[PDB]
This record gives sequence, structure tokens and C-alpha cells, in this order.
Amino acid sequence: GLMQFTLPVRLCKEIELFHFDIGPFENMWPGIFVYMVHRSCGTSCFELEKLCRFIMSVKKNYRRVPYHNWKHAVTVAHCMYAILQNNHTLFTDLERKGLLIACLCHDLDHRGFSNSYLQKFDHPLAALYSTSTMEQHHFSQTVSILQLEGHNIFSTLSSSEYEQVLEIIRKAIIATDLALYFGNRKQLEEMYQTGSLNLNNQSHRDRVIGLMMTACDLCSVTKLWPVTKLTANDIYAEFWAEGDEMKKLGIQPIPMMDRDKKDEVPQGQLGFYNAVAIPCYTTLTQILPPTEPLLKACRDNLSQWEKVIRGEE
Ligand SMILES: Cc1ncc(C)n2nc(CCc3nc(C4CCCC4)cn3C)nc12
Ligand SMILES: [Mg+2]
Ligand SMILES: [Zn+2]
Repeated sequence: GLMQFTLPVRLCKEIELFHFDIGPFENMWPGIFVYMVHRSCGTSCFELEKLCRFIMSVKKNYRRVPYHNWKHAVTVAHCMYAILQNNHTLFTDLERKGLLIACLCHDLDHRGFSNSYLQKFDHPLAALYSTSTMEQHHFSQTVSILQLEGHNIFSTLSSSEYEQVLEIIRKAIIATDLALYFGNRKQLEEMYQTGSLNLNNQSHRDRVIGLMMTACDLCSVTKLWPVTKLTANDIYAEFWAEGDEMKKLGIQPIPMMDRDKKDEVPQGQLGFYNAVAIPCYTTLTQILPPTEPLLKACRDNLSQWEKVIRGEE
């Protein structure tokens, strides 16, 4: 109760910034997450023993894949921490509790394959969940772990508060399905620009949290260039393995997943920043002005990919 997590000075200062990298010391990531829960939510939000036990079960249920791993989960939660800390008064007590947990859980038991590969392989999960296949799986795994004995971190919430927090987590995790992002941001764009956006409207909050989830999920493009560049290798290493698996089913993969088209990566990154990243952080910055450093960082990394194409690196 009088037991705070503290971090070394460089981490204590840099963890508050959007571009913070959680580092290569896996054993410090749980501590980092608890630190962020404590400052973002309070030392009273969760029973430390339950929270620690929940964090270690979540870690255990992330797999050793190149990108969609326990490091990604903690990275996505740290970006959410930075958004929440820079927008103190916009979020409910329940939202603050649920969104860091949603972020830590959002890719639980990912196998390194897209929804599309599960459907073409005819994976059991593709019969159980027809759309947002992996994301319904991630939420299902979150509920499983919350129901392990001694793992119910929400035990002190009322029956209806409990139902609301699980409903925030569910919508937040579903929103990390990038297929849903394009329409969600188009609607948020229209609402902001016609002045109809209203944060007392629960369906509007839902959309805004969906956009925050895309922002945190893609936050590799908002890091220092060397972090962005080395993360992009992990991202493509999964896509190229999926491409190999597509070729095994007798299907030419899309170029994104074809390791034979490595040379075109710099141009694929431009399309991605222009079609997905920049629009995401732009609308986010319009809705939550203090999130501007994410947009600014993303624009800097777009300019670094432009330099790569111009053979200036
Ligand atoms: C940086 C980043 N973060 C998150 C996600 C989901 N992605 N997806 C990507 C792929 C971006 C792309 N490359 C290509 C290929 C390049 C070689 C042939 C074409 C196509 N396209 C869309 N980059 C990211
Ligand atoms: Mg995902
Ligand atoms: Zn993710």
C-alpha cells in the first residue's frame, strides 16, 4: 500500500514521452507496466498481488513470434499511458483501469498470421469468429485469464462497473483490427469537421477509444528512426513467413508478404504512412491536441523512408 515502483532516473523521465522504447531487458517490462498503472490509475486501482499474477499469466500467453510478442504488448500499453497522462481529465476512472489492460491483452496468443491467412487455411478460429478473427480470440483469452483463481484484478468493481470495464476492453481490442480502422477514422473525421463530435455520447467515445487503440497499436512509426527501422524488420519477418505459408497453400501472397519483393519495402512504408499512419495521428491530434508529438514523430519517420528511397540511406 505504501510500496511504490520507481524506475532509474533516465526511465523515470523518458517513460513520460511518447517516443520511449521499453528496452531489451524483458525482466523490467512487468515493473514498467505496474509503474504506468500506478501513475495513470492509482496505487489503489488493483491489488498488487492479483495484478502481478495477471501480468505474468498474460506474458505466458504471448508467443515467441518476431513482432506480435510480449514486447509489442507492453509497447502498445506504454503509448496508451502517454496518451492518458497527456489528457488527464478526459477519461473516466473505469476507462483508465480498462485501457492499459486492454493494450497489454490486445494480441494475446497471436500466432504471427493475419485474419486472412486463418480464413484461407480454414483454421478452427475462422469458423468460431467470421470477422476480426484474431481480435475476438484475444478478447476471449483476456476473459479466460481474468477467470483464473487469484487473477481477477477487477474483483472490487460492482457487477455493472465490472460489465462496463469488460465492455471497454472488448471494444478496445476489436478496434485493433486494422480492417475496421479506415471506416472508424472516416466517421471521426466527418464528426470532428461538422462539429457533431460529442464526448458525452457513449458511441462517440467508443470511436475515439478505437482510434487511440489504432494509434497505440501502430506506435512503432512514432519512435526514434533506429527503433522504427529495426521494428519494421520484425514486422516484415512475420509477413514473409505468412507469405511462405500462403505459397504452401498454392496461393501467391500479396506483395507485402512476399520476401522476393524485399526491394519494394521502402515504397510499401510510404504507402502505409500516407494511407494509415499519418491519417490516424492527424485525426487523433485534432480530437486530442496533446497527442501531436505522435503525428510529428510519424512525419519525421515518413521523411526517413523518403531518404531511404533517394539512396541517402
Ligand atoms: C510500420 C508498420 N506498422 C504496422 C503495420 C500493420 N504495418 N504494415 C506494414 C506493411 C506496409 C507495406 N509494405 C508493402 C510491401 C513492401 C514490399 C512490397 C510491398 C505493402 N504495404 C502496405 N508496415 C507496417
Ligand atoms: Mg492485433
Ligand atoms: Zn497489436
